[PDB]
Amino acid sequence: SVAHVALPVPLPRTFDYLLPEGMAVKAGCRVRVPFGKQERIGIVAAVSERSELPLDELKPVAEALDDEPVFSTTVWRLLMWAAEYYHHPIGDVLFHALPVMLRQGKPASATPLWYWFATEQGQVVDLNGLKRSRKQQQALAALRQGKIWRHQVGELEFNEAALQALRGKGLAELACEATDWRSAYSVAGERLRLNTEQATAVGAIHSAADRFSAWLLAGITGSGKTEVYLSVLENVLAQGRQALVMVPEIGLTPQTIARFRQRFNAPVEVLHSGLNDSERLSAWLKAKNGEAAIVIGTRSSLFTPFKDLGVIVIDEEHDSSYKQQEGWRYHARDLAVWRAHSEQIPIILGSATPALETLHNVRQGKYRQLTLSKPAQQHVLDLKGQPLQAGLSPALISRMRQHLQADNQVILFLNRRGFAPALLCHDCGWIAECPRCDSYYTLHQAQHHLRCHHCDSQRPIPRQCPSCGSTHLVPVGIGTEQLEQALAPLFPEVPISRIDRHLAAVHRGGARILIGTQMLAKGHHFPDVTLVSLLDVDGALFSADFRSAERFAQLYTQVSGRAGRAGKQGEVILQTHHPEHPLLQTLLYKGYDAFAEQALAERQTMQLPPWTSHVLIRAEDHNNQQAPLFLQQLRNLLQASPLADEKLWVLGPVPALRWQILLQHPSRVRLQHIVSGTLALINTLPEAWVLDVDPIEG
Ligand SMILES: Nc1ncnc2c1ncn2[C@@H]1O[C@H](COP(=O)(O)OP(=O)(O)O)[C@@H](O)[C@H]1O
Ligand SMILES: [Zn+2]
Ligand SMILES: [Zn+2]
Repeated sequence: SVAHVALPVPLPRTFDYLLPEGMAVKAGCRVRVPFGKQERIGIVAAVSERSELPLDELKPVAEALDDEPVFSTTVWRLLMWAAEYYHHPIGDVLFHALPVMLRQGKPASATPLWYWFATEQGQVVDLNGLKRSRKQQQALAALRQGKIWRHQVGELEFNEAALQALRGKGLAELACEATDWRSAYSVAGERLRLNTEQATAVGAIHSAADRFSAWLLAGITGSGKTEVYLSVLENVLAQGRQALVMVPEIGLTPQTIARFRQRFNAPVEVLHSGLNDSERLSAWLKAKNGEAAIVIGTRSSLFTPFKDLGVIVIDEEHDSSYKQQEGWRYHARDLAVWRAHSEQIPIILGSATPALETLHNVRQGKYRQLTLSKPAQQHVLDLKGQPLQAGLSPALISRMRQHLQADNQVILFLNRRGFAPALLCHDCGWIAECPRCDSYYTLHQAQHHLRCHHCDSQRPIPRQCPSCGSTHLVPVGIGTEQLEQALAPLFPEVPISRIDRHLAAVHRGGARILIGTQMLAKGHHFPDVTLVSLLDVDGALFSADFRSAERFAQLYTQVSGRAGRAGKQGEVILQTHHPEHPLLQTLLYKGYDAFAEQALAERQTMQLPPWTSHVLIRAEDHNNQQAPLFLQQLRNLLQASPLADEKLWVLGPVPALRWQILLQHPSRVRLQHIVSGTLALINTLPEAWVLDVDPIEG
């Protein structure tokens, strides 16, 4: 009688409509409803016999677009929970989970694809006639060889006009075409690749395959993590169940795709960024109907429906790209784990450098670890008192030339762009710390001051180091200053190129300097690189962002096993003003896992994630000012709201690395409800504003 309908609007509620008699429609189905004078597509959240709004103002539902729900029960429950946890409007959440074509109210069914083909006559006709009809002979000559899809005519030189003219002469016609892989699926033969550790990992996952279990597959690069994924998948597909494989945004390489395609005598569906809406819907349907054995995709592939999902694999579990930074700011990994729990299936998280969140979860009961085991010389250069050219010390340049004149490649790594730096003395290594809290000052040269972020303290930029008297105070964490402009005159006629995602000149080998700011794609290798230098180690060690050391440790550990693998002797050089920094020392001589153990214990002392939960609230006001006051009002509304516990820790209005406030709490659930209540009632009108649960900051 009454349908509670969700719309793709920035409002956290459902609009009511009347259900005319005869119109069958459950929750999870799409509807066409009136909205003002115009018309809108919506989703039925709930169907009640009851009454909610003024009954007379209730307009009826214009059309029921789906007979059956477009989300499954567990996926539906997942999205309901995600909306509650991320505090994002239920309508936007639900519509974001659907393909574009289904958002627009089109049928949830596979569109037929049509082709032109040469008729019986067109195959034999004297090619002496069309020799005066312009494009039609070219159109038919192509048709002689094979069919031509309609969505490909635009890539050719003859058009639909040339083809429809052949149609009228009876020489071309239009037709379209109509699938069970489980029968005739060969589990492959005993072929016996797996080693001891690999087989144990496969066995352990197999022995618990009929329930939920979150596994961390922790192994260094080359240990054969992918090989375990492939074997696990074989078992799952042997049960006639489907699989989802998630990779980072840059992970869908032709080599990776070919690897999966060749291993499985079963359909593999790849959700890459080049697909159009039809192709995406087609893939969505193939998965929903159980026709796709394996789906490979990136962050959004999490929302794909499955007739019978049997396993989830997330490769490069630590990658940032699993966190959506625009609109609905969900984390694909967490939601995937949630999805695995509700469906009661295994999820396998794979990384050579697992997130601290993940290692914490393993240390506690949450995840189970399966480990895989099975040279590169490293130098630490002291920048203190060194005359730099392009941020490069004499010692590094000396090593660089010895690699370049040997006709080899060199990679330099930097700290992206836009990040706000710390300030230190180039001569004695003094760092600007806040006097109140032991926290590094963030340098704001555009604002002419140093600002604390753990507390809120103002201090002007010193002209000289107060410790040693030197004027050579430098900003650390700046690499956007077009390094090539200084590298070209330092390295004459040597080609300079950027890695960050035509550039097949890298595969040519020879003397070359490569510049990167982010971690490299899986399988994507640089065999001609024999020297890797990590510039601005200080930017990572003295950042206001508490996760910078983690990201650096990951970057360092990745690139530590890519300096010309097996073939040539690789060299890793790090430049820093503090060579004997304890954290850095642990990383360099003990490895990532030991860094992680120490970093994790320091997170506990400082009461930081993953030991606590975080929620950010950002604001962007043109007014540069007043906006902090809006957050000041929101701070006070957050104070006395039921649930104080003298555990809730709120950072007052502090500018970002744009303004923000920070909420911290030992309990994830409690912090959710504190935000739930404070957002339920909002007092002053918002003109300035986003909400970020579990922020990765970067
Ligand atoms: N046991 C193996 N079988 C096949 N290929 C392997 C094996 N070990 C390593 N490789 C190759 O080395 C690269 C990285 O190893 P991979 O098996 O993907 O493990 P990981 O996922 O830990 O990097 C891949 O490109 C892969 O082709
Ligand atoms: Zn401070
Ligand atoms: Zn000094």
